[PDB]
Parts: sequence; C-alpha cells; structure tokens
Amino acid sequence: VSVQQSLAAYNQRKADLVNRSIAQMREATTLANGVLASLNLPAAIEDVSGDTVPQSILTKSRSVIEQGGIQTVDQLIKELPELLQRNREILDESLRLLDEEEATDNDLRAKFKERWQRTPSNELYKPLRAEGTNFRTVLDKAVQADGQVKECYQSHRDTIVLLCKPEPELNAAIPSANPAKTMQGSEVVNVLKSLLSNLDEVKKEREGLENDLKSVNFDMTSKFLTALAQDGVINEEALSVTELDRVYGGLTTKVQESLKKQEGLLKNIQVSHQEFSKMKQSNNEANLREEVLKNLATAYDNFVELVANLKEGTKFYNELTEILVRFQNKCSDIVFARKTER
Repeated sequence: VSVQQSLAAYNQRKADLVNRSIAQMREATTLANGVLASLNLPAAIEDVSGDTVPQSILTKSRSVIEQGGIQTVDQLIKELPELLQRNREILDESLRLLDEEEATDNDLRAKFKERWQRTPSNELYKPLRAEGTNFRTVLDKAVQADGQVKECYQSHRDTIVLLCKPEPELNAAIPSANPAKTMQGSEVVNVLKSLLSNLDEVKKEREGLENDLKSVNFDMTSKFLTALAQDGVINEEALSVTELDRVYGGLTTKVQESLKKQEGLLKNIQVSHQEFSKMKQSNNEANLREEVLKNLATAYDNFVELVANLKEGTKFYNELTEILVRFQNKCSDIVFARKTER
C-alpha cells in the first residue's frame, strides 16, 4: 500500500458513463428528423392557396424547358430507325462477303477437282459466321428495347408536352379551388400544430440536457479514504454501484422519461398524421389536386428514365462504327489473300 493507489480508478469509470449517455441522446435526435422528412414535415402547415402553382413543381418545369423540351426528344426517336437500319445494311454486306467466297469456291471444287489439298472456304469462315449470328440476336433485343420504350413514351406524351408552354396557360390546368374545405373550420388542423409544438419543446429541453451532462464534476476523495480506513481495503466495484446510482438517479430518469415521452408523442403523432392525411377525397374536389401532382412525379422522373435508355443508345451506335469497320475489313483480308493464291 503506497501513497496513491486509487485515484485514476474512479476517473476511468467516470468516462465510462457520461459518454454512454451522449450516445443514447444524439442518436435519438437524428432519428426524429429522419421521420419528418419521410412524411413531409414540418413543412405541411404553411402553404395554403390552391390557385397558384407549387414551388417545387415550378422548378422542375423550367428544368425541362431549359433542356429544350419535346423537340429534343422527338428528333432522337425519329433518327433511331435511320441509324439502326444503317448498321443493319453494313451487317448484311459483311456477311455477304463470306457467302461470296463460298459461292465461288463450292462451284469451283465441283468442276475443278484439284482443290482438296487446302482448307475449304467454310471452316476458315466458320468462326466469323459465329459472330454474325450474335449480332442479329442483339438487334432483336435492340428493337424490342426500342419498341417498349417508344410505347412508354407515347402513353405519357401528352404529359411531356404539358411541361412546356407558358405558365399562365399551365396554371389554368391546375384545379382552381380550395385545397381542402375541411382544413378551414374543422378541428383537424388544431390537433396538429399543438402536437408539433409540444414535440418541438423536447428539442429545446434537450439543449439543457447536453451542456449540463458535459460539465459534470464533483470531487469525492474523502469517501474512498473512509473505506480504506474503516474497512481496510478499497472496494472500487461494489461501493461505486451503491454510490453512483443514488447520486445520478434522477439524471437518468429524466432522460429515460424524455425518450419515453418522445416515444409516446411520436406514437400518437403518427396516428394523427393518418388523421391529417385521411381526407384525400375530403368533400367533392380535393383529391384531384393531389392526382394532378401525382402524374407529374411520374412524368418528371419518368422523363429521366426514358432519356437514360436514349443515353445508353446513340453513343452505342457510334462506338459500333469503329468495330464494324475493323470487322468488315478483317473478312476482306482473308478473302483477298485467298484470291491471291489461286
């Protein structure tokens, strides 16, 4: 037993406590924000007009206008059969070269019998014909992909055209009426703002439950020595449990209560959210405004998916240009060399 042998013993445990609470504090904070963004919150009790057009929609509309519009798309669709057929004619001409030598060689071997000491004009052209069959299989998939995407385009063609044109003409399309009559006058809006403001108070209360926990410091060396003197040996584990639980009992309770309160609040708020967005139909005209925006989401995002397949293509044909030339000439080099000997 030396001069000092139980000083750092407590501080290590002090670290293994405060940090534990911080983890079970900040993690809960982020969890709340994630749910709000998923269910369109807290930005769902501010905008009210009906007549004017949305802001997010207005931004997406000008994005399509900025990148041309219906004209940029139509010119890409119309030129697809042009470029697709252009490659097809080169394909048939390349394969004709193989049939060319074979047509002459087959007739030559029949009449002139002295041509059986060399590789026939078939086995040499056999690996090349194997590549040829592969190409048409792609064309079937290329056309099939070309067909289904064109079908998806025409079904939502009117919606694409809708994206262009001036804004006032577009505004007339939007259902000019009150979004929901049961929002103004019913007790449904009132049982919502109060719920959020009560939940918001949790965030502000948590501000106090951070700096306080961080600045925890209380010297208590006298008690450890009391145990050393009275008992004889310092029991670090057993004595700490009885001591720390009593002094930091309410600190944990209020934290657990706040989490339990948040757990309790969120459970009732989620049901209120169901009650909040229940009246989609509402009275007579309300769901229609929602259905309008529903098609646009399936229009703007669909716009990207449709363009993406066009992006897969186009460049697809251009890189084929470098391939088909070396491919076509490769066959000619074999045929010409075969013709040279005789």
